[PDB]
Amino acid sequence: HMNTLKKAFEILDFIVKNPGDVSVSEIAEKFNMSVSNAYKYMVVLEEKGFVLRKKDKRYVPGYKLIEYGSFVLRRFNIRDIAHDHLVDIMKRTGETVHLILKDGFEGVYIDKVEGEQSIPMVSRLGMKVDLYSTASGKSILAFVPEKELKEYLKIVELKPKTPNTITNPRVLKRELEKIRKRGYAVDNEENEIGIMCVGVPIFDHNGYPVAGVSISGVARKFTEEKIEEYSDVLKEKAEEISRKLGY
Amino acid sequence: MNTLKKAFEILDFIVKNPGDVSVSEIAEKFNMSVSNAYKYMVVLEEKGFVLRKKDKRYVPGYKLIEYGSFVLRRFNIRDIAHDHLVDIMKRTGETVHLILKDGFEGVYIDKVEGEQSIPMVSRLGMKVDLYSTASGKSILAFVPEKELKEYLKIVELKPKTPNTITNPRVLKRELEKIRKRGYAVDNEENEIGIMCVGVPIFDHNGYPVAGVSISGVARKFTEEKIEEYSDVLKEKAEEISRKLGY
Amino acid sequence: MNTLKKAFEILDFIVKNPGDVSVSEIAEKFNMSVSNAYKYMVVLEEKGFVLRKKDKRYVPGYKLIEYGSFVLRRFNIRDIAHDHLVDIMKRTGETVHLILKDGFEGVYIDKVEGEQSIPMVSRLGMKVDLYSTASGKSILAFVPEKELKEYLKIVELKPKTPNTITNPRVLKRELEKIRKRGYAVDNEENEIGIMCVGVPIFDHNGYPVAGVSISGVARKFTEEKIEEYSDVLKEKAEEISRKLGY
Amino acid sequence: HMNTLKKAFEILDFIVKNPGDVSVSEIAEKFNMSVSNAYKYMVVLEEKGFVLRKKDKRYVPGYKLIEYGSFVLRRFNIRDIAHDHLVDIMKRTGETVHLILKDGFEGVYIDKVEGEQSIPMVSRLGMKVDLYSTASGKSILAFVPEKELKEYLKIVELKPKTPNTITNPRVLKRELEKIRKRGYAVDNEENEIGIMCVGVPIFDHNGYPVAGVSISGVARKFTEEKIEEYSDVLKEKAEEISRKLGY
Ligand SMILES: [Zn+2]
Ligand SMILES: [Zn+2]
Ligand SMILES: [Zn+2]
Ligand SMILES: [Zn+2]
Repeated sequence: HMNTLKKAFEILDFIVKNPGDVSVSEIAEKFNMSVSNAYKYMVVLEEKGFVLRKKDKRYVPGYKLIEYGSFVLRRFNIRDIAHDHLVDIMKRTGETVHLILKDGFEGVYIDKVEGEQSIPMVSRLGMKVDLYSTASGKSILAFVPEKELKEYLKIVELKPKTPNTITNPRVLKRELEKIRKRGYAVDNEENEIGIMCVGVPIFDHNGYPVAGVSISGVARKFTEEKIEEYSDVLKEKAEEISRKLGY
Repeated sequence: MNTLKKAFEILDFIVKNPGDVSVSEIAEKFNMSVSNAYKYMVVLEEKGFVLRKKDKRYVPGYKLIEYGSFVLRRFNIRDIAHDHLVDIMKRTGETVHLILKDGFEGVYIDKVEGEQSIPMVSRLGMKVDLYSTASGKSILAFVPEKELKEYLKIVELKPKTPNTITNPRVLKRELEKIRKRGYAVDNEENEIGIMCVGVPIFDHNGYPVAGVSISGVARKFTEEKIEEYSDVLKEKAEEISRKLGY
Repeated sequence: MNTLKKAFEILDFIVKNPGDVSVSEIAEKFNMSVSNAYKYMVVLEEKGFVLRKKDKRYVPGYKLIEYGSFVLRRFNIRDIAHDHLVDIMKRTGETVHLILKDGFEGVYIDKVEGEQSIPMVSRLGMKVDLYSTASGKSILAFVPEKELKEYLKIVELKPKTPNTITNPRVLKRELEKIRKRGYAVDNEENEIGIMCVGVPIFDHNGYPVAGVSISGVARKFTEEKIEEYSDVLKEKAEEISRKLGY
Repeated sequence: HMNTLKKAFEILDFIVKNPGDVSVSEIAEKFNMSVSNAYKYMVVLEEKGFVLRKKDKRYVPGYKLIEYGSFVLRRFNIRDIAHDHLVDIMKRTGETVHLILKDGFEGVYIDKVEGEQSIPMVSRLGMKVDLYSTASGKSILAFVPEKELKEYLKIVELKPKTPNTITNPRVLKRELEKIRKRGYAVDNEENEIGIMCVGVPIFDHNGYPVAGVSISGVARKFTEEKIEEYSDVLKEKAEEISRKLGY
């Protein structure tokens, strides 16, 4: 029965993703329960700061979650070591910049600087990224010790998200080497259609690929020269950041 | 049924713990069987609020960032502060503004003016010079050392009025004064004939995300009105900032 | 106790009457004794909602202007429309914006984006090019003849995108199309990779005070999605405009 | 008893001048009456559009009053005949512009174009103006047939609003003539301290002073040359507008 816990986290997950607000009455009707017991969950969520109650007694998300996110981001020294180089990359390219943290066979958005114009990409901090269909991703898969690598191609599926999503490990391997060659990667609409990217890795103590920095924007912009320009500023900050990581 | 308590309580410990913790350690610390703690832990890991490392110890999960940013992105200080603003207008009768910080500029996110107050040209979604205003200067006074140093290194301090501070060094002094004063005053620095008293609104990290202020005809702003005015501002400003997690 | 009815009813007649009226005429028309009508009239004149001319005939009072402007000045279309906006987002899952007209520019007064929608750089209190957007073009389509002629005579139609209309004559055509179409569509005219469908919000005088729109990745905007999308917009737009007295 | 009418107009006057909103409960407590009878007034006010009821059942002013004001303003042809010249005067001076309608021994603000900066003046449409302590006012009192004039000085008090508010009819008369001379007036902080103005009249069919147009701003700006400049653009539009009034 103790999995009441589940119910709690379902109600909360709902208020966070809910556009606007919600009344005690509405949550009850939502999760088959009396207004009385809804108050059981809502009063604790409110007291803990996960939710804010309006003068009209309707509910809105609180600040707690915001504080929690910062605490977790606060655990990645790289974030503070890079943030400004990212803001600079955005001011010198005008393009959105991403920084993905390497976590196993997945990546996580740990920082993002929006560009001058909105781009048809759905990314946000905390979100996860496929290390194969993305530039900063392959850029990372192009330096993981061969051993670890070999296993990735062995485990991770390659469900093609777009007609350009590489689904063959022999091509992906060669692809990765090309990246080792140039020293960066390119996402020719392999992750999201309409969007292309350029990425470079970030090494740590023992030169392991612990991060990925990339420039993202609409396909139109990424020309041969543009690419050369982006990967240029990218590698420049990469090297500087990597240094801080004791490399 | 208030296990909801231990749940968020265990979640709070993990998020605020720099290192990690094992299920048994959570059990010992929060006084419960290893089987019950595995329950809180099985669900928190389930919803992604927690991550279990190879060595089995737990650390906070990525979902907290996902939720954090998603919430911050749609948080509305205006919907939260408005009534306080209206209130500020009931105890002073002078128009009131709320300014949001947008880098090195401020945005007017709300304004409560009374029938008796001065009609102002300022309107929602209008830029605010951070250096020539009380709310803006209040925001500057608390900005992080490095950022303020930067502000002064890039922003042009135009002479819009005879009183406008135009010397970065003279301004930094003003801020250090405001910083210690607790509030700022616009002595016809933004506009001629108009004065303002402004305080900052802090977020949970203590960052000056915005400022509230009172604007009126210069004359009305006497040493005693200002002290009177400011006090009202902070009072309502603490409430707002507290609701932001401060 | 519903004499409150005849009162505003008599007030309504006077305000909407181009000429004047005497107490006896109000009595005859609204079926009452000359003494009772003098009562409604004594109070309306009292509160200044009515003025008695030298020839004794009555005409509307200056207070109606005083109240009118005081109310207009603080009317908040955003507080009025917001929930509708949230609603627009529940039936389309695509971010939604509300744009206020500020002369020849538009101001973003609100935006409801969903977890599934495209993260947009646009934010409250940000300028909107009226010629390169769906909400903005919707506002143009209904602007008063003389004003639009003027708009085209002073505004620079920059080529921000390959699709942006830059020919005043070509634009006026688009508007006449939108005017008759009932809504507007931003075919990657504002930004590349993004499309929008937008309708106007009218005030009581039929003036396009603002516009609501749906924004999403260009691809998603198919002939059927657009028709689907627009319909939702007007539905919610009529409600808003109706609450503005339209 | 029928003066329930009074109560109605007191409640309404209150919601209009009330910052924020009000609940049925609050109005009742405000005007000593049961929530039940408050609904009597609030339901009609709502049905007539004078008030708007929120989802939270709290009340906010409606659009009706806005519509009513326009209808009354709609009765002064001069308004539409001048409005643009006013917008032009503001764009060519950067100063706030006013247009007061002559109504007996008082004036009424019938149009106003705000300037680039907020000025310490409290003016709004519909408001009334003393025809003696204001520029557009004296500018009008400088052309009213002497007969009518003589009576004004005879009736209207001159309660000095500021150390510069003329309280002597002999000085006011001479003052007025100076105005007839120059062809315009000047408010050296005679109406409001901190504020100075420059005004010119607007004549009708039989050349009667039916209106007043003026430029308003902080005292600092009104220099000998500035004044000359303002009264220049002022008289220019005046003449043009007056023409339309069949003059
Ligand atoms: Zn990428
Ligand atoms: Zn200020
Ligand atoms: Zn658009
Ligand atoms: Zn004046």
